[PDB]
Amino acid sequence: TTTVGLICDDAVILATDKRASLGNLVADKEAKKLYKIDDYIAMTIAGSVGDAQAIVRLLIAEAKLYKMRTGRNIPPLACATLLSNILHSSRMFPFLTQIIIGGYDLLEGAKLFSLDPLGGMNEEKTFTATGSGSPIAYGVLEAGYDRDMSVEEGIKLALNALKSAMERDTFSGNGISLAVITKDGVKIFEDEEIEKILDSMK
Amino acid sequence: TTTVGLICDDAVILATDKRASLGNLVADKEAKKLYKIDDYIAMTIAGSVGDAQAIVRLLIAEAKLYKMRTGRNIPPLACATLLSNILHSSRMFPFLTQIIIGGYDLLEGAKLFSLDPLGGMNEEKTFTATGSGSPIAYGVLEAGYDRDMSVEEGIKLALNALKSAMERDTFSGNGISLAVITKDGVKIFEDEEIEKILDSMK
Amino acid sequence: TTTVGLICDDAVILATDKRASLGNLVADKEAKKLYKIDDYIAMTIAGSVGDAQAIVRLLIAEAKLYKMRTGRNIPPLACATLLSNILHSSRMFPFLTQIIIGGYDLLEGAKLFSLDPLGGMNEEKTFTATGSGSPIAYGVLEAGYDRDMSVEEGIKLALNALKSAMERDTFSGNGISLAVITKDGVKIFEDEEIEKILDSMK
Amino acid sequence: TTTVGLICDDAVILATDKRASLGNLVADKEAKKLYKIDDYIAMTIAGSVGDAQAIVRLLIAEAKLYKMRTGRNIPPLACATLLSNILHSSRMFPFLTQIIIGGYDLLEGAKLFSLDPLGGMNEEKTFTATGSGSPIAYGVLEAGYDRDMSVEEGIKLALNALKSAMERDTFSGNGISLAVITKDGVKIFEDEEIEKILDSMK
Amino acid sequence: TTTVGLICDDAVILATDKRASLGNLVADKEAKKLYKIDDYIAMTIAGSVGDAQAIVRLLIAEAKLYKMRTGRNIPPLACATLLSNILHSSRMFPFLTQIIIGGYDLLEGAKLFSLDPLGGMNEEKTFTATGSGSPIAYGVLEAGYDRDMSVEEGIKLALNALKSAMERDTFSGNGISLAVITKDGVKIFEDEEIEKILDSMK
Amino acid sequence: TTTVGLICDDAVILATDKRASLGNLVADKEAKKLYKIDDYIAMTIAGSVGDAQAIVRLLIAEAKLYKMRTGRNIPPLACATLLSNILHSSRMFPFLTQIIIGGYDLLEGAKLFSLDPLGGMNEEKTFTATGSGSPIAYGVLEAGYDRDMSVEEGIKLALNALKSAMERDTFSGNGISLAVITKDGVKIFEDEEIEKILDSMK
Amino acid sequence: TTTVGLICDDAVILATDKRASLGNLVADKEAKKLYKIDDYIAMTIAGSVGDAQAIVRLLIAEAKLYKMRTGRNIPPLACATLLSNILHSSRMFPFLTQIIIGGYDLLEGAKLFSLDPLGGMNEEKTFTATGSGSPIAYGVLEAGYDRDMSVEEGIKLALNALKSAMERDTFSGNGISLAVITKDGVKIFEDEEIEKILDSMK
Amino acid sequence: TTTVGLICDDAVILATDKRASLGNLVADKEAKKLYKIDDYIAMTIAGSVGDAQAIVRLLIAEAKLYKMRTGRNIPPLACATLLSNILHSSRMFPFLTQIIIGGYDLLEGAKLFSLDPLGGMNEEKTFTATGSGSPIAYGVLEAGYDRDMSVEEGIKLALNALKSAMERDTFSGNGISLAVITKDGVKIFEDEEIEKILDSMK
Amino acid sequence: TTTVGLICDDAVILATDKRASLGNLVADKEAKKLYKIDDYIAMTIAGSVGDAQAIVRLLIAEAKLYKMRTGRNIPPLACATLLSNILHSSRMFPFLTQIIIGGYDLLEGAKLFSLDPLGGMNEEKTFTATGSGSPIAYGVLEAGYDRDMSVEEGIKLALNALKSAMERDTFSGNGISLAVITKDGVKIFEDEEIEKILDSMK
Amino acid sequence: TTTVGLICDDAVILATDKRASLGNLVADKEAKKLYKIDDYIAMTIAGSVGDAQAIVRLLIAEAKLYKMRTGRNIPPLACATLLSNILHSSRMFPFLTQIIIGGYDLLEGAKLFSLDPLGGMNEEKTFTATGSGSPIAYGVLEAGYDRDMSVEEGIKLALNALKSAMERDTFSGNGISLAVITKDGVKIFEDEEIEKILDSMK
Repeated sequence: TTTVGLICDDAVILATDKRASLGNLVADKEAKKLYKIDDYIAMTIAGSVGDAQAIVRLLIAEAKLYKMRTGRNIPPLACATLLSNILHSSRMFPFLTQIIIGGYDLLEGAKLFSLDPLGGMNEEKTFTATGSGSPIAYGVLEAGYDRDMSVEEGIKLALNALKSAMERDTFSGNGISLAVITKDGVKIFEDEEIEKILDSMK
Repeated sequence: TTTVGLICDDAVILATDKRASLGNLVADKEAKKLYKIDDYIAMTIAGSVGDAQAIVRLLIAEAKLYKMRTGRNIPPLACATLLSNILHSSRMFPFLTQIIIGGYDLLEGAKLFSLDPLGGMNEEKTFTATGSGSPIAYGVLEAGYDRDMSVEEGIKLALNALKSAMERDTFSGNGISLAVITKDGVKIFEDEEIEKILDSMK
Repeated sequence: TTTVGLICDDAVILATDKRASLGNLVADKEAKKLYKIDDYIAMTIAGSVGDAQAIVRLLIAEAKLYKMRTGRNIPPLACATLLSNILHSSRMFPFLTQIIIGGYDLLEGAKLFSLDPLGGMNEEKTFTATGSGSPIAYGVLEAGYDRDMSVEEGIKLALNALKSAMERDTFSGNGISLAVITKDGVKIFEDEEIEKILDSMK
Repeated sequence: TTTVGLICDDAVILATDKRASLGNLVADKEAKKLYKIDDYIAMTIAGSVGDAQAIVRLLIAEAKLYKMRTGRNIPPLACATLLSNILHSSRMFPFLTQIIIGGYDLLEGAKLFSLDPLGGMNEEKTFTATGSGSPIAYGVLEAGYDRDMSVEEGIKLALNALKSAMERDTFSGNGISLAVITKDGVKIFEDEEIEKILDSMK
Repeated sequence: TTTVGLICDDAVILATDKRASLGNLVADKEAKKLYKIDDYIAMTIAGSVGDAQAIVRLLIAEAKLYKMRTGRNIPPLACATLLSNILHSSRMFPFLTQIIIGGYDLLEGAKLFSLDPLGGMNEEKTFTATGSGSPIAYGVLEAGYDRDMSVEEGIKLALNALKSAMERDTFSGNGISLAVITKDGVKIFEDEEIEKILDSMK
Repeated sequence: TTTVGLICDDAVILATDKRASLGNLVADKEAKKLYKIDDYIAMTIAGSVGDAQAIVRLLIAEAKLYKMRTGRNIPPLACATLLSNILHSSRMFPFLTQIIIGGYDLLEGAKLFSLDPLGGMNEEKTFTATGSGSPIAYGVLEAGYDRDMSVEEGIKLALNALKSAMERDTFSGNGISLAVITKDGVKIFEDEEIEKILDSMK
Repeated sequence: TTTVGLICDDAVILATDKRASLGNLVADKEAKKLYKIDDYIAMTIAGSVGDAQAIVRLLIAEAKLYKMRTGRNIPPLACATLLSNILHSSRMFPFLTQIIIGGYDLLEGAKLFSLDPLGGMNEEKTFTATGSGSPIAYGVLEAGYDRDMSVEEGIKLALNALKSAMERDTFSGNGISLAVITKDGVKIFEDEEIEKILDSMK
Repeated sequence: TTTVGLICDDAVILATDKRASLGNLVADKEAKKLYKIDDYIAMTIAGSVGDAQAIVRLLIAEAKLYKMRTGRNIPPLACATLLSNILHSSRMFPFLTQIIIGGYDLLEGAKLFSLDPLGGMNEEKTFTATGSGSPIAYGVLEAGYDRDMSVEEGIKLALNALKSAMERDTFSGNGISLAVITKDGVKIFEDEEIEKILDSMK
Repeated sequence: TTTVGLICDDAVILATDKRASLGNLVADKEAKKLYKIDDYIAMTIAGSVGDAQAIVRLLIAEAKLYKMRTGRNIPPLACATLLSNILHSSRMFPFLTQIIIGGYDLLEGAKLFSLDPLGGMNEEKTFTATGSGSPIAYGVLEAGYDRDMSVEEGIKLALNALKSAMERDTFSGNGISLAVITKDGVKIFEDEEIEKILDSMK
Repeated sequence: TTTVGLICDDAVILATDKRASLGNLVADKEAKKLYKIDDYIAMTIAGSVGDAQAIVRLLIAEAKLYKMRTGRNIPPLACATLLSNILHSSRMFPFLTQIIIGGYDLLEGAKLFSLDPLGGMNEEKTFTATGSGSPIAYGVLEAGYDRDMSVEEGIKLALNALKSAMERDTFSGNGISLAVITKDGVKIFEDEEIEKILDSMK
């Protein structure tokens, strides 16, 4: 339970922690928290699994539909304003969970949106992160981030948020996943190759 | 969480604080709290995000519709009386959130409306503010407001309220936004330019 | 319930509000909230009446005793750390309440101290206020206060903090009392004269 | 929150306190609490704003309707029994709020009705009041009232209740609105002229 | 439970309500609420009977003692500051009950002191009333009082407060007792004679 | 809230207390607690006003209807068993309120029915009372009643209960009204003539 | 649990109800609730037995002690004020129970006192009663009582209170005990002879 | 409420945030959170003010005491193991509050200590931090620290922990205080010179 | 209440514990916890018997139906994604209980899925387990498992988790049950034969 | 918080995990949980830090004193039954926390004692563990322990428990620490060397 989103020049970087946290017990030694909904968009779930779980499937299906009914791949800032709506439906109700959506706007460029359980949404121009061990990761960014950085200088800083949080949060910190959305697509990093990085790092 | 409205001569001014406040954690370094719904009206959200979030959208439509179904741009003191009703509906229900709406009536001139989560609505003739750190902001105005203080001496005083509150409230105070509605329109100030002012102040 | 304190040049100013408040009812149209313990130090009680009330008597005596036994009028920052200890003796216990002590140190000059019901103490180099109607007062000061504003520009600002709180708090604002401690003494303004100022103001 | 109703010879008097009360804060230096529904009837809310707020609107309508549907301007003692019912409707439900209606029945004359949030209704032959600061106002009336006290000795007495309450109730006491329903119509006093009275008084 | 105090020129007046209130039931058709401790001072008890009850006897003793050990009938403002302490002894403890003491100070003249169960003390320069139905009695005063109202205009106004509350309070209002302390002594009015006034009145 | 009913020979008597009770405050110096539904039957509400209030109207309408659809003035013991059902419909629900109905059944004669808010009903052949201040009234009866005490000895005994309870109950005892149903009709006593009796009494 | 006290010319009467009440069960077909402590004084307990039980014994001794220590049989209005203190001793503590003491003072005549478990005390000049079925008994007295009702018209009025209550209170009403304290002594009525009276009545 | 500590080669660094936090309101624009008790040791308080306030004084005394009674300046890890004890004395009790102490041991060298409100102690060989915004600050350290980072690379890093935490924490971030203890002494940095650093940085 | 699953080369293993635990009493010396739903998949419940019981049935039909409607034996990772759905429907509602599904995908091979009462789902590539005494079982696997192991070293380890749990858990551990799914089928081990193994083990 | 102890041939092994867990945050990357109290006994705390902390010191003292007072190094099972007693003294009191003591008795040999916060104690002949993630460690033991497993096979097992716990427990497992007591002494392993083992392991 720990995610990070940030814009660095061209596109947007997203990373999580493959750690499922069943009270005292470590339940999953590898649990996805990073999903690609559409060819230009993807997201990170934080918090109530079975809840976000559905919120993913109960959404991708609304994307890979809008794409069809009207060509354009659900423009991110539009697909987002669903979630803002989807959640808030369950305000009167019990809903819950965190969420970051990061995808490339057909035209308007890269976009990064943050999302609270109720339905609060904000476009994060700089960087944002969420999770059990968010404020740990946060501190990393708020003092290691510059408007420009790079394609490279992003995914580095990126890990190094998780690197701290993951070893300073009881609940986050088992394995790590990462994908980057850019104009031409979305790359899920197959674990093995991820690792390369912090090796070349410190 | 801190906003401000006041009538000053010609038109009406509004301001917020782009700070989002996830309990202990500062969550958004730039959260919009000031929205224009119609070419002649604008409002300010204080409180429950994803709640006030929807009430915006679930109100803007209603405008850029009334506008259409009947020419006159939803006269402000009518649109307001919608929220008094749009709110009160969820009294039996869990609604909540603050709100200031101001706009230049086709004819009756400038108008400024406070508003509570229940549905209580009041026309403010002078100046009113809302937000976690509002009572701070309040002192400012109620010892810095005259009946007729220029198109300038208002947006000055406006800031200064936030200046205070922002730096004397755990919850408010990260960046600032502002717009002034007047007969001929509604001006969203692009961050950069706001600044000039408190530079030209103290 | 709404007190202020501030250091303007020479010495330090103090101001209360003669308003006692019994839940709904207004109980005292004139309650002293400003007490002078020792010829060079004066203090303001805020909150739990008969609890503060004693902490007064149960202290003045300690002063006009120290003074005697060792000449030197209990230097302020030394009387204060008394309260820090006096209070914190009833930490285990149910003590409670607010308090501002401001005195002229024989030689160290002007001093201003803030105080919480536990024992938390702090020297205010600038200004501080306390009370049910505090964060109103506070908004006035934080944006109407300069390192060096006369003995005049201080008692003015002193009033306009109370002027705000008093008529933007349900609990502050029946009458006002004001005294100023300065090297040679401590003036307890006798109502009538106080009023002279907001007349000569706006 | 503090309203008064009383009968004096000819017709009936109503007066409020333009004071809004967000707990500690004072939220509206100027809030209407006296509404005229029908050309011959007028009412004063006391208590939950947005609840009362609607109950005005969700009633005025039924008035200027019954009026059209059957000539006669909804005779007061009948409109009232609506409320008795309109309220008791949300008995099974969370309704709430006080009220006083006073009107001149086409023929029966002056009438004045007390009203609790449940639906409890009682015609007041003499004088009645209600609101946060009601029992203050009361003492005044119960010892400043005689069967036949002129049109004048009415509205004089009236302010003087509010005069007491507004200045002995943490929650009442900011401004005062007054109107008088009499056979020929319903006079809403525009702030300025009202004051004239306590000038001519003591 | 509803007592009054007020300072009219010469000396000071005190009035009670001989009405005891055992919850639903009216338990005593005649319960003294006004007590003379010392030939120059007198007090009224409000609320917790068997508590105030002790606080009376547990005190008059203290007075007609100090009196002896040192001539000077225990000056009022000094006796009073006993209760300030007496009560606040049992803050740490479960104490409670209201109080008004009023005496003629050997020299300083007339005094009037209010007193809450914690121990909070204040001298009342004008008028002050305590008791289940106090807020009624108040309004009477706050709008029937002038600096210099005759020895007569005093006891007149004194009853008319209790006249009000006694018939607008479920707990007060079964009979009434009055005494006026003046330089030379303290007059307990023997029921029958009291009655006089409200008959020469209206 | 203190009503009485009792069968004295020919017919039946009912009496109330015009005293309304808003918690601490006495809110209505005259509140009708005795209603005549049909020319042969009358009732006395006790307790939840706004609730009983409806229950009178939402009933008389049934009476003067049955009365129409089939001549016979809805027999008492039959309208009674309505209530029994009427009430118990809202058992599943939140209903409440006390009740006594007494009428002259076309043939069966005089009737008297007790009634609790759930739906429990009993024919009282003797006498019965309900009201915040009932049990007092009761004692009067249970030791001032005989099978055959005249139409007179009836309404003498009837006041003298109230006499008691009205000055031994915090909640009852402001004004009194009385009506007697007998074969030929139902007598509402206009206050004035009522009094006549306790004058002729002791 | 139901007792009575009242003054009738010469002396003072006291009556109880031998009925014990273990919640649902009826636990003593015959329990004393009237105790003679001193040759000139007698008292009635209502409420927590084992508590009162003590308060009797832990008092009796104090009388038949003071007696010896100083000739005069503890004057009632003095012994009484013990209790006032004996109770208020366990205010800080969980003491509880009612009481009526009545005796003939060596010189001052007859005396009758009411007593609440806190320590609240009042001389009753007229008539008073207390206990589970007190308010019932009261009604009787409040309308069957006159300043000067014989030695007989007293003890008669007496039973008849109990008569009502004992047959209208779930908790009182099993057998009855009575005694009368008059100058020369205190008479304990042995059940049989008591009886005689209501045989001679109605 | 955000302190940090860390061991960099020679000696040890410590840093706070002069931000006090009365819940919603920011109470102190400059609250000391760093204290030097003895020429060779210094500590930081985080959390319960008036509790740790004491704990400081209530310890300083015992340092500059031990020192005398036996020359040697109270060795750090011996001073520490007082707190461990000075806290756990109030386990049975309501004590509370965080803490770091750090000094240069006579011979053993630089020492740093972590301390929880119970009495939890550990020696921190690397770096540690505490307070409302602690984990934010942590993150910084955990990915920005090396065993042997210059005296300089460590006061750099420290700020930046705070830089972070202070603007990612509703409760931290008003001003910054820093000191460094090393063999020869303890340097408290006077606000102005602190500043130099993040000017020469980013 | 203690199940296990893990993939070993070819296929997948499952095991339970035939113990049901009725609070303090052992209620079932043999309760099935392992269910085959379709010829190529098998699942294990843990926890709320009669809820899961249903979820078995209310599932085996949705299997052997899809199977018919479209040949393909409801592929595992889809069937599962029913349960991720079937559960969450009753998120809003009171649904609960553990679960592990695992069967041979037609083509994709061996699959293993965990599942929580809310409907979170996580494919396990290695091994996982659930139930009152899970973690005990866990510790065994996590330190006795290798990517390959074998068909044999599989079911050997598997028991050996249960051997621990069942003898270190108050709620697990009455007998064991075992089945393996592999491409061609799904063996349910008939008590007797299971045994063999820990005979040929330690 | 996850400790272990098991007897193996000659002597006794212990082990912990240097992980401290301030709720959600990891507060100590290395916190000591394994303590030597006497040259022949060693112990391991688990759980409540500053309490246990104390129970160590407030114990080691009692060791090396008995030592001196009477030569024989406090024999373990006697030492132990201190703690059974030292604990329970504060059952009446809030004590708490886990514990295992392990020492070579002068003659009887090797001893291993488990201990609960109330004071229960059991010597373990085989193996026992404790701390938040204890049972995980447990399952490793109960299935990897033989009566006679060398000095080596023990400490190998030992870590191996920890290996699971630490890697399946939210609150255990930041680094590890180890010590073996044996006739001639007590080896506290200094991190670096420990490591060697799981290198020569799997």
